[PDB]
Amino acid sequence: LEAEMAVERKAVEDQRDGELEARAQKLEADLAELEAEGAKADARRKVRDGGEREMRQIRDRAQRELDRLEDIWSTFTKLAPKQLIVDENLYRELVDRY
Repeated sequence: LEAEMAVERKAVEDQRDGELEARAQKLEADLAELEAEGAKADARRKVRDGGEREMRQIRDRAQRELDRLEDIWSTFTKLAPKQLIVDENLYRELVDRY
């Protein structure tokens, strides 16, 4: 069980890393395209802030997925009778996956 869901964790963290790398590459390409234009300092700061906030939001969503899966891991390992799952989404994920 540890082996199978360790490879499962490898797969989820790998798709998370792939999403992060793809988004980072897209943002880097956009930033380089902007730098090619050599816009004003005000425009440079505006676009840099926009891209930084977009990357922060992407990382926040990735961390949301990661902590969702970490809660899944804790609930499955720390699984015993007489336990409650208030959020039906969590239980649906558990049953559909495991």
